[PDB]
Amino acid sequence: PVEFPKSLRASSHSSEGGTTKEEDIYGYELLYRSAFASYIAPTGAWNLVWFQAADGSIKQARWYGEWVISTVLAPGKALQGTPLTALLWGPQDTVRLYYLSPQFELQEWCWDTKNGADNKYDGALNAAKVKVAPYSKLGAVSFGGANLRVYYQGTNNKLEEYTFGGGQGWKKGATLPGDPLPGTYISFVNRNKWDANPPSIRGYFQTVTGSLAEQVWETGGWRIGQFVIPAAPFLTPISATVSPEKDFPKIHVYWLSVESTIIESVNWHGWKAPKQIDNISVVKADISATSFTRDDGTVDVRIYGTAQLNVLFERIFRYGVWEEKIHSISVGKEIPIEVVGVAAAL
Amino acid sequence: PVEFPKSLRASSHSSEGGTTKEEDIYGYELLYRSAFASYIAPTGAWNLVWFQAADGSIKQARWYGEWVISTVLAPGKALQGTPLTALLWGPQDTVRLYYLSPQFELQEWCWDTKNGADNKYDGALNAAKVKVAPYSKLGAVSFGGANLRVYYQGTNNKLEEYTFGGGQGWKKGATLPGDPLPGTYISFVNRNKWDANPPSIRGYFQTVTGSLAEQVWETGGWRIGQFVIPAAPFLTPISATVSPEKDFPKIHVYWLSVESTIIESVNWHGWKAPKQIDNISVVKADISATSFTRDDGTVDVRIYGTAQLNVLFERIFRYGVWEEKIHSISVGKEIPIEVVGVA
Ligand SMILES: O[C@H]1[C@H](O)[C@@H](O)OC[C@H]1O
Ligand SMILES: O[C@H]1[C@H](O)[C@H](O)OC[C@H]1O
Ligand SMILES: O[C@H]1[C@H](O)[C@H](O)OC[C@H]1O
Repeated sequence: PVEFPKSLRASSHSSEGGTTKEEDIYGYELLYRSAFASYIAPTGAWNLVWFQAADGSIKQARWYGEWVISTVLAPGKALQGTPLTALLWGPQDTVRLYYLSPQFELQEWCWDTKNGADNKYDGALNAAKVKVAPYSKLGAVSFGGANLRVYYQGTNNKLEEYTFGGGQGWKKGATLPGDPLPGTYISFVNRNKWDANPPSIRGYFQTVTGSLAEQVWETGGWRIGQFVIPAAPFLTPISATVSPEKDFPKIHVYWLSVESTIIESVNWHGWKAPKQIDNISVVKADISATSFTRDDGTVDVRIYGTAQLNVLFERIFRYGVWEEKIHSISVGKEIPIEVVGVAAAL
Repeated sequence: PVEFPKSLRASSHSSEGGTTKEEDIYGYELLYRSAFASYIAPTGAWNLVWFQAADGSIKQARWYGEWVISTVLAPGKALQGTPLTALLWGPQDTVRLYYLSPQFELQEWCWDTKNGADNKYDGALNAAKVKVAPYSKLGAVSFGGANLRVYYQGTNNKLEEYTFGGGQGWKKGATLPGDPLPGTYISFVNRNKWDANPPSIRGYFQTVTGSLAEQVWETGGWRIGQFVIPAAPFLTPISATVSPEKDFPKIHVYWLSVESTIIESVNWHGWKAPKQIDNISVVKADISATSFTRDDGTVDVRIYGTAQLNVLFERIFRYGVWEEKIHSISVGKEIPIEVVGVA
């Protein structure tokens, strides 16, 4: 079997007090510790998840009653281990996926479906040849329709913005405040509606001290926000999502504990205390959260990431509860492996 | 600060019972979880270590009285996250480094220093365009001088051999027995001397059950060996090294425990029980062991890998003990970060 820390739970079917003996799945055509991007439709009708396959291609899992896997970028387009982040607007017919080339330049994949179209193409951002720090992660927001903002880490480790819109093409934007950890995970959200202008932008990242910190844009410019987590694991995955709950933006910020369990902080008429959403240890690797508002004003959340041993998980927050069933989305060939909980080195 | 599990030690200056509060180093120009290859001179006179920088270039740390960093492969030559494995013979004037291209093909870097030359070049293995499983690791041995064997994981997840020597050029070699875990770390050694022929080859890998297993080549072909670890962490790093002690090959096999501490098993007139060499948790990432036989007859070992938070460590086994203060080799810019143990 494979050994796993006895005090940790590897899966939903682990013993209550940790892992004893169980079977878990190795999906070996998913890149180990793949990046993830995701977007659930604002109606909740369908879901998009993007990830990197073992061969380096970028693939898409689409849910509409069932999951369907497709390939959107061939091997060689993306850095092996590329970060990923996605945009969706129109309200829900125009999709963008940002990634890095093998030369560490910003790249953009476009999917346009307005008026019944089905057009996938390389975006204009590719031509700007924007070199980023090789360990940079990526975030992005959209507002006022097709005003786009891409967030990345520059070679001097500051967070940086690239902008699109108003007939200007892609242009360098702001340098953001703060002292980001080199290689920090980053996640940016827009609290205002997709067609509204100005936006209300929040970004979450890890600082050089290990704390989690918040970027804020409102009219008047960028500043460091009030969200402060004084200590977090080194290079902890971070993902945030926002959707209005009872007409007020509800931010969910997720990161990993030292046990690699998922911690959630909610902003909704103030920040609430961080809370572990379940006690199952995921693989310490990129996660991706997305959310939408139901007709009744309540907010659903989905989180995607890597579960033991290497499977694409889906966690579901629906009608006010985290569902106990944690789904897995098969993306290729798999082998089952016995896992045993072990308390010491030998 | 950054949080670290309280029951684990992040460094040799951690508290005895785990991490409480300490300062550790982030070398951010080292690729996080870089692969490592290494070779110490058979005389012990100097050391070579290869690793991947954050920008994807392959760099070399050479110890000759002091550590000196250089670049051997420009950015763009190697897969981001490439495995690495090295050969040294002549006894010590001919170096080969194997890696993967961004298209998952076997590649070879060559460094020839015979007669005071300084020739660095791409090797002929590149022309074979050997496509491997994208998560393949790499091993290699040399014997009889320039007879070379490169080991990798084929697209069907079997371990495979490519061969060089006898004026034949690079040719496909054996398909090895066993059922390897997709993406397993692998490490191959030659128990016989670099100029001897035939070789006595051993390889170490992880199976689809999670066990660790051993490949054996003697005259007659490949067989699965007696080295069996029934359970190990998923995709545990593995590295082995061999050098003679009292005129008998002493194999050291290293892998990581469930606490990411380094476990050692020695073969020297039989296998000895696995032993934790120290109780400091490294980053669960590639390690590289190398060894030489000192002129006094004892066997020195060096292990390289990633220590908290992201530094290139050197662990030293010398005169029969592991030195307790574990130092790092700087490869670029660094930042110190406070680490706190959390339960
Ligand atoms: O595990 C053993 C092996 O079975 C034998 O053949 O040679 C010495 C060790 O490598
Ligand atoms: O980069 C552009 C892209 O070419 C697309 O046409 O729409 C707006 C931006 O995403
Ligand atoms: O691949 C060859 C290389 O081109 C050089 O001729 O030395 C022997 C082998 O490493």
